[PDB]
Amino acid sequence: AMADYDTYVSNVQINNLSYGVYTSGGKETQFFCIGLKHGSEAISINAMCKVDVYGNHKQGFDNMLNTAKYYYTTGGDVRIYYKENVWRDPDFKSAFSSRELIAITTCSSSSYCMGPTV
Amino acid sequence: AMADYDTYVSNVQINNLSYGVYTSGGKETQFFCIGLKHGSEAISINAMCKVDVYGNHKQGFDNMLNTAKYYYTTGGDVRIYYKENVWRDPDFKSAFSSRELIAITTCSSSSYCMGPTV
Amino acid sequence: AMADYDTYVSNVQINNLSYGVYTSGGKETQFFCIGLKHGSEAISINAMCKVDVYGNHKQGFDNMLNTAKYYYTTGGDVRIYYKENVWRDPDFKSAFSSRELIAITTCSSSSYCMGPTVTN
Amino acid sequence: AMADYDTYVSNVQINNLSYGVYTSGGKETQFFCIGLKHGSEAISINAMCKVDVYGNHKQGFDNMLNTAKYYYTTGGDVRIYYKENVWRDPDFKSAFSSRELIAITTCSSSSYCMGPTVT
Amino acid sequence: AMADYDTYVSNVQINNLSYGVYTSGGKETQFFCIGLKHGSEAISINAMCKVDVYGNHKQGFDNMLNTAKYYYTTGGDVRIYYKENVWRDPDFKSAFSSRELIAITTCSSSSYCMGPTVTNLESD
Ligand SMILES: O=C(CO)N[C@H]1[C@H]([C@H](O)[C@H](O)CO)O[C@@](O[C@H]2[C@@H](O)[C@@H](CO)O[C@@H](O[C@H]3[C@H](O)[C@@H](O)[C@@H](O)O[C@@H]3CO)[C@@H]2O)(C(=O)O)C[C@@H]1O
Ligand SMILES: O=C(CO)N[C@H]1[C@H]([C@H](O)[C@H](O)CO)O[C@@](O[C@H]2[C@@H](O)[C@@H](CO)O[C@@H](O[C@H]3[C@H](O)[C@@H](O)[C@@H](O)O[C@@H]3CO)[C@@H]2O)(C(=O)O)C[C@@H]1O
Ligand SMILES: O=C(CO)N[C@H]1[C@H]([C@H](O)[C@H](O)CO)O[C@@](O)(C(=O)O)C[C@@H]1O
Ligand SMILES: O=C(CO)N[C@H]1[C@H]([C@H](O)[C@H](O)CO)O[C@@](O)(C(=O)O)C[C@@H]1O
Repeated sequence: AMADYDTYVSNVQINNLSYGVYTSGGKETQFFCIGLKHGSEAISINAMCKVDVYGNHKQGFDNMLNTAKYYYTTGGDVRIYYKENVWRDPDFKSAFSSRELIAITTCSSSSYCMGPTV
Repeated sequence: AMADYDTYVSNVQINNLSYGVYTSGGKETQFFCIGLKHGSEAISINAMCKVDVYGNHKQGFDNMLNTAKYYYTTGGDVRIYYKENVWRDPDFKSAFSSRELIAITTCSSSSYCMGPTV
Repeated sequence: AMADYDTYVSNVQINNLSYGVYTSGGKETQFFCIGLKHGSEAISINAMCKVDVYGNHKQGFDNMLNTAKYYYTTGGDVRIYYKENVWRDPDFKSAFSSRELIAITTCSSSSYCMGPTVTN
Repeated sequence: AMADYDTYVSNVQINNLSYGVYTSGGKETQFFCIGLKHGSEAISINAMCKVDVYGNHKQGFDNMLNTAKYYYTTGGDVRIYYKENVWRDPDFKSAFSSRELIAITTCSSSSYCMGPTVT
Repeated sequence: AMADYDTYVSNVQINNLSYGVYTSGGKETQFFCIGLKHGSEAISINAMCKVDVYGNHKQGFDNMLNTAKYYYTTGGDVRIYYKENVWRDPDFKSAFSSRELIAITTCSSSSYCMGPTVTNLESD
């Protein structure tokens, strides 16, 4: 199976964004975080972030930000692939999330979104 | 004829998108994939991907991604040029596709799309 | 708490935007500034800027600019994190403010915007 | 006159777009090409292209691509400046065009588009 | 005052746009130019341009271009800051403009635009 693709939430919408600059662990960073909803259904797995110079995958900062902004605009249904327990700066984790954003795929129906499933 | 332009599907719409980050073969990659339909019906040649650091043509990652996102937004009729049997990571090809995305051109009628045909 | 995240204004709208190029302190700069409203409420904390080659955080100029431009388009409610007393160029500070823009987050309700809320 | 601004078509609309990656003449390239509307015909005429690593002007690939995509989206009237007899890869010329895209300007009326004119 | 911010036109709309490539002085350049109107009126100062590798401020080509395109799309009211007598190739000036685009700011009402204004009637 694809490494780091085992943990996802499907058929969600990106209903909030954050983008900022921040000194973390003595380094200058950019970060963004997405906030999720699932229609009217309460979702607790509701925030995932990406940092330009930290994380399991530093690549794709701008492209992932632009992709997240796109789905915030459309309100379309997506699947979010993420990794738990990544961010080690405790101030950041408490403010935003511990989760790293890995991938965003679209859902064309209540069952199907692109990408691997477990 | 133009090398790598002999294999295409016409009058399709990009009805799904994936963008992600992924370690493949020891390298840190970005990828995106496009999902297709043929008007009202499915097409089983229905996914094609591009990878920033692997493939026959590594250039144009951002421009191809932006172009794919554009036609996902418009739902316009397009022709997709692609190359067979490119992606060799078995987990990636199982989840997404073996095909490398080469070009996207528009169709201005049910019988005409820009670019070369066989 | 997150350094430089203790000062913010919530549930505002970006109702004006400036982008330009400018020589400041002997250096060629780009800058942008956002202007804020909060409905019809009188606000005084109403402008914040980012400069490509000066500031506490020089990274993220383009991304912050495009983010600011997006919310100017939507008119949606946002929270603005900023830092006081950054820009020293007297002409620039007089035209805009001294404040450096640190982050922009969205507000999905009257009571929620993303990001930390703890203060000093 | 401005060099490479002598040849143009005015008050046209872009009705097709192509973007791809392609090996030409031993080099990896990106290209895009625009097609122009002719009456109610589906088939475009007067296609023009730009290539990232070849041409008289290699700069501005991404900006020109995004400009062309913009006017394809709006369908607005534009003036297109181009150069004839540029692309020499026979396969590319046959599939797309020999013309290199130089500039795109808007037309605010049937009688005015920005940029220089020739008589 | 802010250097290069003393000449501007306020409450205009960007109603035309040009982008192109051009060889000048042995350098390959990009440029763009904006055309302006003041509501239903034509104005005197109605065009200004930016060039990626010439001018008083070479930085910010892409960000200025994107910003100009945005306001051409929205048709919103803006203030344009510009500098006179920058482009001194007469065939470019005849074709497009002699003025260099310095900044674009918004006008949220007919009475307010963001950005510096001159000190007084004589710009002392
Ligand atoms: O074989 C390949 C491998 O690259 N490409 C050909 C491609 C594929 O065989 C199909 O897309 C697979 O479903 O088919 C091409 O020709 C198509 C195309 O012209 C489409 C346009 O809508 O029509 C397909 O014909 C339809 C037909 O019009 C329908 O009436 C009905 O008969 O079903 C067929 C199948 O959909 C043509 O087959 C293509 O360009 O997509 C040629 C490619 O060389
Ligand atoms: O205001 C602008 C807008 O572009 N630019 C000015 C720039 C910024 O205000 C700062 O870089 C933001 O952090 O400040 C310039 O001036 C500086 C510079 O002269 C340095 C020299 O070391 O001093 C900075 O002032 C120091 C001060 O001397 C110390 O006492 C210190 O502890 O406080 C300040 C910084 O807070 C001056 O601000 C610059 O060149 O960087 C001028 C720019 O025009
Ligand atoms: O399939 C993918 C997707 O990124 N990448 C594979 C990659 C591509 O399939 C190949 O490079 C494309 O030509 O092949 C590898 O053998 C390699 O070049 O190291 C392994 C790598 O995992
Ligand atoms: O036609 C194309 C399309 O990229 N490129 C050709 C390229 C262009 O036509 C030429 O560079 C345009 O000025 O000419 C070549 O002779 C070359 O410069 O090596 C061959 C190359 O295949």
